[PDB]
Amino acid sequence: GPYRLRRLVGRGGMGDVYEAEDTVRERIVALKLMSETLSSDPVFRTRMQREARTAGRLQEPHVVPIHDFGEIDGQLYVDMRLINGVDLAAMLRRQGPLAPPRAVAIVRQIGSALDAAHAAGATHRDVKPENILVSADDFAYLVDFGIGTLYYMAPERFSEYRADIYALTCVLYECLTGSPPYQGDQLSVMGAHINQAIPRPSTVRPGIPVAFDAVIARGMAKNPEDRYVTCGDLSAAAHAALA
Ligand SMILES: [Br-]
Ligand code: NA
Repeated sequence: GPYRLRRLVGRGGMGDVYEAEDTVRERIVALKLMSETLSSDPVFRTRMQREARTAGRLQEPHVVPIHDFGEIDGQLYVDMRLINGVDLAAMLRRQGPLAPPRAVAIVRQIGSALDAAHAAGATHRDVKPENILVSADDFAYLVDFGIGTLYYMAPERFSEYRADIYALTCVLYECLTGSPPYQGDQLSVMGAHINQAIPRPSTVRPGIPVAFDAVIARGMAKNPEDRYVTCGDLSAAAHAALA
């Protein structure tokens, strides 16, 4: 509409994100388009405008600001602040494991975003490193797109809770060691989460403090009620695990 599409980057759940120039507002923004009018159906319509409304209610600074949303030309849009940086997924591939304080710094900011989300009643079922965008000075945003996998999934999700705390702890693990806690294929991984002994990160890389195994053990403890209640408490413990 008032916008003019540009480079296809980002691949959200229901929509596909483009970079876009807001010609009225005279700035470059990220714009998600729920493409091809899949939500002619009111069930998609109301849902993706319900959580769009909760998204722009958020005030936490590690969540992308929402500029605007509504309809133009039948198409439902969400206009948001454009951010630069790389995936945690991209970092890890290209940089190996992170120095623990860096890992912690990143986990702290995303857990913060997650807590805020939960608090406004838009709980994320999980986190992928591919949903973590690291900017200038290790500033990280939680984004809802790419450019879900079993590597980061709590067991309670497979049958009949806040599962994001579990996910974040897998993500923390990966930042430390270099790889997700459970390897193998979808079957063996799914099983590993239900059953395999939680890994002890210090037993992999040299420079990882002991206190962390406890954090990971708690953070991806088997019974949901044994884990941290917030990502904040995760963060706190993680932080405290630097000697
Ligand atoms: Br990088
Ligand atoms: Na949470």
